[PDB]
Amino acid sequence: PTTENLYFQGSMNIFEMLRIDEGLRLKIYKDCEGYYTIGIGHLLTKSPDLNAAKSELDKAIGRNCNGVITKDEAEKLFNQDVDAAVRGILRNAKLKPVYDSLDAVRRCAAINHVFQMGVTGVAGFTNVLRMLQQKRWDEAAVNLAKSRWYNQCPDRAKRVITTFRTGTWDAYKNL
Ligand SMILES: C#C[C@@H](O)c1ccccc1
Repeated sequence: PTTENLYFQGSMNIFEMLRIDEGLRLKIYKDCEGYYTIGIGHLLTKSPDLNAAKSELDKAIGRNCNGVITKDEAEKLFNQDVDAAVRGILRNAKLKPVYDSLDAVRRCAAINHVFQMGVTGVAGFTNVLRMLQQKRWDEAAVNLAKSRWYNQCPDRAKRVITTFRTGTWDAYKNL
């Protein structure tokens, strides 16, 4: 690894990670599951009604957006969504002990998974959680690859799974 490569881990964090997995869009769009989304993976609603999604957007941003936001607004909403995912893990009696047992990079993958799926969805992955606590990284990754989360939308989930296998940032290199 070159001096520069050893620097790459100092450049990666949860925000850079989810920015790569979710992308950055300033106008309402439908995600791989057809749900209305904006900014950096902010799901607006599961409703098929774009009017509901615009309604949620104006609530979330606090102004009349008509389906469009700024980069700074995207970043603020993203920061809030990351904070909610971390808070959701830390207050949960099932997820917290597993999170605490993980190294820093796998902790980012855990916050990413919760950002994407929500607390109850993730907390239902009983086998994977046990595998992760037991440092069975290959098995955890194979099991995550059986999930509907990954299989319905592999490009958004694949790097998180690789990160659970390896505990490094390699999946985020060389975009
Ligand atoms: C299952 C799983 C992992 O994404 C995870 C592990 C610990 C806390 C939250 C999520």
